[PDB]
Amino acid sequence: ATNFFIQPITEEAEAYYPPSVITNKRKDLGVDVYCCSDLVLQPGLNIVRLHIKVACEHMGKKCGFKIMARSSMCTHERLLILANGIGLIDPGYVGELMLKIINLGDTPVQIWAKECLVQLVAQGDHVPDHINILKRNQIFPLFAPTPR
Amino acid sequence: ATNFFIQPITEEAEAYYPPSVITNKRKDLGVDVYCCSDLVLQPGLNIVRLHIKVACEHMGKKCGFKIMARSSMCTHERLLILANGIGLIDPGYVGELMLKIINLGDTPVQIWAKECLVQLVAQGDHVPDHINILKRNQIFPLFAPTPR
Amino acid sequence: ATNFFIQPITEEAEAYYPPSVITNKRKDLGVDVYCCSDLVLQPGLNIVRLHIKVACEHMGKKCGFKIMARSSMCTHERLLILANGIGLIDPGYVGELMLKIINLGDTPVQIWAKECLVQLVAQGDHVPDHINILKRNQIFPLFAPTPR
Repeated sequence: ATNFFIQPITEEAEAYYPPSVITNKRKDLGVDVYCCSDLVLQPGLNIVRLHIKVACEHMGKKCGFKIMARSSMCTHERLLILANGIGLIDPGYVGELMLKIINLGDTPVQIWAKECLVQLVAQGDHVPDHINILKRNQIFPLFAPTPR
Repeated sequence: ATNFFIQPITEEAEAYYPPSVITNKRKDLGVDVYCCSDLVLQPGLNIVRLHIKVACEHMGKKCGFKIMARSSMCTHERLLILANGIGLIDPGYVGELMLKIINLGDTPVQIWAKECLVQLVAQGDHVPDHINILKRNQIFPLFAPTPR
Repeated sequence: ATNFFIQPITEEAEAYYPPSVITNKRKDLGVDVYCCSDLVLQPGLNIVRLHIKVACEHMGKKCGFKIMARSSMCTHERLLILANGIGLIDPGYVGELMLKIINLGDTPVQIWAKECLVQLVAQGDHVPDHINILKRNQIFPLFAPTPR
């Protein structure tokens, strides 16, 4: 099976990520993740913190996953693109998820909290089976760094 | 096996999509789709209609597919990019395919009909086996909406 | 298994690609490739030659692979993006690898040799097992063109 594990880092993110074990019944390939804070995107590159730690497992083994823009991220009011096309995250990374978002416009752009700009897709485009939202400071073995 | 199903919506698109069952002998991963109309791309975001309905099947089950730019889309004469890197389409969608194309230049850009700017790639990068072009108003069960 | 094969074309690229058979022990999905020459990226589209020939094999059969930007390519000092989101290369191509890189800034950008801007990922996001660096003018059967 293919399972995702998301743990909020800040207490602000915990309001959007309450603990549960969602079964992905409707076969949605992507896992939407929230902007847990209001943010102003200046023209050019922006580093957007997602306030979450993510691990994805395939066949009982930790695997990589992809960060992809949602159709909602780019509109006529805000020309936003992911800087690196799609973000690849290796299974060894156990830190906070960060986005590189380019504001192609010439004026600052405001994004509001609860807005989902990106989605997480597992390596090989495997549809997830469960999406576990772990509580804030649960010590999870998949989030322990393992220098190779 | 992996099979694609394309049905033109307009009669203008039918000239470019005549009915047949192509066997993908040459293992081409992508399925080119035409701009069935001349269009002017203003600077910034553009919504480009593709005048087709698409379904993709893997192992007898409906799956998702990806919209990806072709190497031909961006040239020195026209700075065009897909707005969301690559477009993900869930298997439940049975509507017309739409592109979000960003014109990064400062002057309008003209695209002519028959030009193929994007290609369709199945979930998991599975090379297709057949590419079925269904006639305009054939009622196909894979194009019937099924609210989940 | 999944194996990559890289052969430098120029003698300048050979300094960065010395011959060996690396076993991908640390399960890195991507294969970093170097800019083997200093280059100036003008605003707009740039054609960047990588001075390498690449073949990727999956289950003893030649397959396609994807060119993806690294997190290092886009920074606050240089707004660079791959023009076509991610580059798809069909298994039939046996020529030199070329990048379409868009400089979104208004002033030229300098990239230095040994800098890795992109990475190669196999079709289906299969983690490689070996990364073979073939010497400059070894005649390899996977690099012989086979018109289909």
